[PDB]
Amino acid sequence: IIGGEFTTIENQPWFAAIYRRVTYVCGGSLISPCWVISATHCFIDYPKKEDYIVYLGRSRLNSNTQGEMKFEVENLILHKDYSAAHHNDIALLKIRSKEGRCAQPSRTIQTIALPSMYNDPQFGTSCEITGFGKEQSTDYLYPEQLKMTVVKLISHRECQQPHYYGSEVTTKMLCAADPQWKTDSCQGDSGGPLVCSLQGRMTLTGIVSWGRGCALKDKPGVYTRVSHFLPWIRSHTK
Ligand SMILES: CCOC(=O)c1ccc2nc(N)sc2c1
Repeated sequence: IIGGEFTTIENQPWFAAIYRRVTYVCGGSLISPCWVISATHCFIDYPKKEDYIVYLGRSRLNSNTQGEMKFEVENLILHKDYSAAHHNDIALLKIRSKEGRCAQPSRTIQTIALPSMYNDPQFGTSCEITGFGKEQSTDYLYPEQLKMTVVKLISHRECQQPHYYGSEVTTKMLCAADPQWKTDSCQGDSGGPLVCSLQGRMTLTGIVSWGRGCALKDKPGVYTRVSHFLPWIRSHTK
């Protein structure tokens, strides 16, 4: 996350940290006790379950947070109509601990609700993104602390402009950005939550998916339009 501020898991009790062996991979969003939704592109190269470690209630990248839970990946469901721009960038991780249980709601652990089907906030709305991604594009390292910021929804017409992202953007993706392009998601923030308060309720509007650079003029971050995948989400979590 470029710019923004630092935070703790208490401000995104649903955000998940996914590792692999052990290095960070991507973020995730706990949408229910046993289910974490993230982005496919994050796992396509090592599509195997046995390698992933998921954490909930974790506020730091390489040190523990009092109260976090560690989970294995019972199942790694990747969308079948993927290419990557990146299409159907949506993944589902079934989580189970060595004790066999799913996630237990706590002060630093809670689930996030999905939107009403095909229902998205109007463009210009302020949503918040969360993650352990670079603070700057030249950084080699990722921040040790969890960060977050706010970005506004860009209409599909604006993001389609050849001088924006052209045809690469589809009705199934949302664009979001800072009017001055100073804050934004960056490498390391993929999969995680694009939360907007809609209808007066916090909802998972998108999943950090892709973008040309980080905080560059006319180059919004792109997010998987969650509201266009509920039957997929519903069927695959059954
Ligand atoms: C995880 C792969 O890292 C990137 O290369 C990368 C680059 C730009 C970008 N903009 C976003 N909203 S997510 C993102 C990821």
